[PDB]
Amino acid sequence: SLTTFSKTYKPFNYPWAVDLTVKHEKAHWIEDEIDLSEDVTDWKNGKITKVEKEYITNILRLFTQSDVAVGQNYYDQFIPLFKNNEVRNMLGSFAAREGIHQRAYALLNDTLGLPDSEYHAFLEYKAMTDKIDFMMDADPTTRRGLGLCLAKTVFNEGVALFASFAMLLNFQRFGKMKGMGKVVEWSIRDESMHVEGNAALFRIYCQENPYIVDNQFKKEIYLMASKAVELEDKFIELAYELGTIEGLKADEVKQYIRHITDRRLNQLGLKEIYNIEKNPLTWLEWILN
Amino acid sequence: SSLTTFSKTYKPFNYPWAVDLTVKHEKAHWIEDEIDLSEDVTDWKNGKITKVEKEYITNILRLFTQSDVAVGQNYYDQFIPLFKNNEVRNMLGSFAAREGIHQRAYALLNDTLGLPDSEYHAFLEYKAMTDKIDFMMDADPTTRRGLGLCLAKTVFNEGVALFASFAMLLNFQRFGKMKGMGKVVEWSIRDESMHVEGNAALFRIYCQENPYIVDNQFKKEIYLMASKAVELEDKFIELAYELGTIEGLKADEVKQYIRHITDRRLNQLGLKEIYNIEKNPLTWLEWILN
Ligand SMILES: [Cl-]
Repeated sequence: SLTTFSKTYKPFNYPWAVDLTVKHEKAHWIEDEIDLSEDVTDWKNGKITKVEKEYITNILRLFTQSDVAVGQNYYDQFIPLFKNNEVRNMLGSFAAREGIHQRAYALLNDTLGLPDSEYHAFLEYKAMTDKIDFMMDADPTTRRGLGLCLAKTVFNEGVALFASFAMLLNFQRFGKMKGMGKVVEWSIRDESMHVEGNAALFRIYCQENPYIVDNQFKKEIYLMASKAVELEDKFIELAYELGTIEGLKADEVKQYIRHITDRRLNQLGLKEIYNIEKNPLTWLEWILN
Repeated sequence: SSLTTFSKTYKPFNYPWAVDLTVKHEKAHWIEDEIDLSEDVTDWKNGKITKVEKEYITNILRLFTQSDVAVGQNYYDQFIPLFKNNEVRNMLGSFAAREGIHQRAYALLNDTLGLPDSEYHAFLEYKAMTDKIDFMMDADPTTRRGLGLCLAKTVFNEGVALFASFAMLLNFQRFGKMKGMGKVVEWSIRDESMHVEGNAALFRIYCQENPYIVDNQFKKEIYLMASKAVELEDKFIELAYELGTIEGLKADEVKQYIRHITDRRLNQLGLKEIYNIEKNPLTWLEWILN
């Protein structure tokens, strides 16, 4: 099973986990390899407006002040229980990659000379995130609760902060802040693989423990998806209080968040609940693949 | 606050050396698919590798693939659950992920050389002695004292254990043979050297933060770990040289090399040397490890 130490390296019980780990290691990147020189001149020489600067400043402050505990759910919920070698090394590889993201955002903060502060426009989004997480009452000690923890991680990595990612990518859409866009783009490429792995693990985990997939179990996951959309909606509401974004309207970001939330439910093996046919931000589709 | 408490903010760092070492460790990232093994295949088929040299490599690789099947076990089950400090945890998690690349690299060597699987190899007594010692060791990370000893033990596992087989595998590229395999071993040791540096630094910091665990009996248990590590490599060397001789490599200098780096690891843990081998006996191996 997923929860037992491997007897030998081969044959693989979960070959897809090896293949995805190999693909994830090939996408390895480090924060120091990204050219930020043009972002600095973009920032100093008035190419970034005063309102665009507050958006970037407040989003990066939200990034550096949230999810400070890198890989917490990998190290404390999934890795202790999934002892199978190929699955454990997948999860360990995902968790290590999250550390690169945290260093990348810290290097963006410092390269742009952003001042330290505890306050930003999105404190209500962070507090709403912590409240939602407290009410989920994530219990990995039961087979049923571990399944729900896996589904929750798919929304954390595949929906949470994606509204902020679209806003940061709005700059590289027009040739501005391209180094920051590369950080976000490669972060999204990582999270897409993490979502793919955690969702596949979720589907396999439900087959191996079929008595956890009850009528309320599925309903609780649909609630998770709708709570993630409600959370991203709150981010969008707070973000547009700062001013407008060139070529990007609040209503279409909310539709894009609903579109990718339906993708995550499909990846978990559940049905769509918003039925947004096309992603309204087609300039992003290359980065979302 | 301490090594065992979650960080409140990312910066300032409580343990900046751990971030710096993680950054340096991630810059050394490599994947098994990037090493060229084509010339190792021709070396193997076209008689450049003698019958005795094939038995050395075949048996060592079988020992590698059949042991440490659970990658990062001590990281994931002993240290990461307890070291909650962000920068230290991400360091250990980064080390643990890198061990998965080593396992895939050695499996790729096996498959590229078309080596047959069987369960028997020449070092079964060495592996059994290793597993017996660890099983009758009581690795106990749940106590303040035992966690320090767990850290010292990992430093000998990663910095001493199997280094005799590493010298034998690296002896081939010295003569222009099995160079792709040589890269695998060399890049694996470059990783392990960083893991040893981090785990040893963590051990020293952990002893400062829990100073009352450092008694006479505590150090004696660590010095025994060192002497048992040398005894294990000694059994490996005795078993390996029963297969024949190695061109340019004598058993006694391999035994001196193991005693030399065992003293290096004790110094890295902050303890005193017990073998006093002044110079590295294998100057060609220190050079390729830079
Ligand atoms: Cl249960």
